[PDB]
Amino acid sequence: HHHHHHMVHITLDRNTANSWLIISKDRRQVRMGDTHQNVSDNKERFSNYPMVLGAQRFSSGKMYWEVDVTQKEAWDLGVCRDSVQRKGQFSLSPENGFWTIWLWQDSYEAGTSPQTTLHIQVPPCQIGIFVDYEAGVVSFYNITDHGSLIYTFSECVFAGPLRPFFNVGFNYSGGNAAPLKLCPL
Ligand SMILES: CN1CC[C@H](Oc2cccc(F)c2)C1=O
Repeated sequence: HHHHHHMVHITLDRNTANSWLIISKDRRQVRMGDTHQNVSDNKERFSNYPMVLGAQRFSSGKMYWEVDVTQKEAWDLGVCRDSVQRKGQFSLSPENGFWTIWLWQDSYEAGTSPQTTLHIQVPPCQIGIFVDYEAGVVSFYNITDHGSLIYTFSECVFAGPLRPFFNVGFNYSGGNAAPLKLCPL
């Protein structure tokens, strides 16, 4: 792909994070802590899952960024509406304001309702995410496999400002402690 020139510098918003996440000083890395991270509760925090939003809001234009997922067993990545539900249980779907893919139990799936099987021959270590607000497109690229397309959501109905969306995945297994990292431009 030739989307690299729409690169944007994403930083994580501490205030949206689940209370067990640890965000690095530079706001470019996030990982699951082994306990509550000693922060106050607020209405922005995701309560049920280890999720956090980027600080940036997008309402026009073309945007591209990359995330490092090396050695993780589980994660969700993409964009969401600024007004998505934060508390309680919910599915990642466009109807709920999410445009996402994920890894879970050795399979990759797109967050459609119901979910769509992805066909990945080379397990990605870094994922590229492209958003075209006007066109209604969210695309995912396999940076480890020369930028090969993973999945395109088209005819998206964003219906609001978008924020970068992250889930570090649960760590019940002891094999999913590694961070999500925003990769340099
Ligand atoms: C080993 N464990 C136990 C808790 C953590 O999972 C979570 C993460 C966020 C919210 C939540 F309610 C639970 C995990 O991966």
